[PDB]
Amino acid sequence: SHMARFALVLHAHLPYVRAHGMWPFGEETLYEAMAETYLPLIRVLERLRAEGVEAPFTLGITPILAEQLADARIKEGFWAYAKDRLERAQGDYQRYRGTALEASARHQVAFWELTLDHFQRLSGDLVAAFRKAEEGGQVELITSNATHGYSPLLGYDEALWAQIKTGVSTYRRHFAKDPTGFWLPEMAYRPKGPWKPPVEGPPEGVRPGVDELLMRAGIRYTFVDAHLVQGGEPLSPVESQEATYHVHELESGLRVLARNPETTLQVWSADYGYPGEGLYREFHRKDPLSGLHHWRVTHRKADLAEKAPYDPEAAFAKTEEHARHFVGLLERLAGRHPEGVILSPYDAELFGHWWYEGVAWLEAVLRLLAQNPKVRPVTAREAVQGPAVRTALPEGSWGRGGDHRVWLNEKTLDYWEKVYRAEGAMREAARRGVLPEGVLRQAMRELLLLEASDWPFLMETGQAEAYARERYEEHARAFFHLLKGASPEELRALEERDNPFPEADPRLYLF
Repeated sequence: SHMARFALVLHAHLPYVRAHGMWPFGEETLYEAMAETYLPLIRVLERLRAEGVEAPFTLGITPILAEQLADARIKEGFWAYAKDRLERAQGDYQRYRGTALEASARHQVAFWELTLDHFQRLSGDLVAAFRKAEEGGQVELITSNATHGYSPLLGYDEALWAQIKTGVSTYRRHFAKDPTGFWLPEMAYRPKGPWKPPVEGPPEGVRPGVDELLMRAGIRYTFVDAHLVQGGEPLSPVESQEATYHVHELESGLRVLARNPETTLQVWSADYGYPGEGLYREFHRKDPLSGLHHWRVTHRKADLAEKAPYDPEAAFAKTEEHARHFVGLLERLAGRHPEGVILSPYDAELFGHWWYEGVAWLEAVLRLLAQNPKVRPVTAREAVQGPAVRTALPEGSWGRGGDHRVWLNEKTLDYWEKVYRAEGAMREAARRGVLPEGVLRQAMRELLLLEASDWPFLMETGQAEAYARERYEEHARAFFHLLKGASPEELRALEERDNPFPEADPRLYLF
């Protein structure tokens, strides 16, 4: 009766890593997420469906992630990665039987057996499994920009349109339905108005709001950070004002929900977030021989050398207590905001991958909320129904500082220069229509790959900036090479290396 609406949104995303190397950052990053986040989530969805548990939520799979999950090289690579991990786990069980690490090693063997069997039973097709969960009603699926481009800073409306529409087209191709919800990468939003580029030389002029292009693409709602609706300081101690519990409608007709502060902190806080509980598996200590994780957090301030052996049984059991604790918080929020909306949006790979026990926590939370008299779990589609506050949103993001500083700074000016030059050249090339169709399609792929926010995100990170620079520099170089003139076999080598979006439509740049 007059229940609060809880909208859990998981944003699943990885940049394009297929064919670009294996490790530390490369294909293995995708195989890790497939094993530890996506497959376990699919098993939650299968169980809830089997048991008739009604606790829906919203899942984004970015187009570039979905393109990789659906790819033959990735399916084969995952199968090989999981086989090798089973062998590593068997070897660690051989070494650690009769030691304090035996339980961890035994658990790892069981995990990889289950992973291989499940993957095999899915025909290796995770995208199909997610389509099937949506069909059963356990989840709403949402899309995003083709390659998670940073919407407010893309230099042309045509390039932003191509990102949005390529994402919508990818979702339609994979799921045979039109998406109504959309994840703005980094919750990054810009309203209608005069715009001057931060680097030369897209032109300055009045641009439509990001929401107007979303509406034109058939999208009806998205998700923004608290400070975009309540003002004040960005969440990234920011309280949760009234406005954050309301659905907002913009002049364009688009609806938005705002990130709830309390539920974000309760999970993400480096100091009191659930993942820092001492029983949970420690991510950052790796076995010297196998690279597997056999240790527990122990204490948040513990040195790696001070980490105690992992006990899987105690760790998974702990998730039940944390599920009750979280639901207690939702109830307190529901009492403060009768019949309000609580949006709890997270990067998906936090669960199961970074916080190993986090998918079990999600399942426990959902099962509790299915029976809760005060808080109803809903899809985003349902959450945005009913009365909405008429609202205009300021420019911002959910990043540090609540603005664009993470992606636009002294170390990314070179990046943005290349993006802007490529966006201008792509438009012109599409308009001329003199390059072969295949060259135009692959140039479009290279531009989209260049536009991934994942690269500039890392230009102020010491251990990642060289890698990210080589990735963006290579997609830029490939893009310009294709326009200037590449041989057919140079084209084919790029098509094979960089293969998302088989139906890429360069006519989107004529928007």
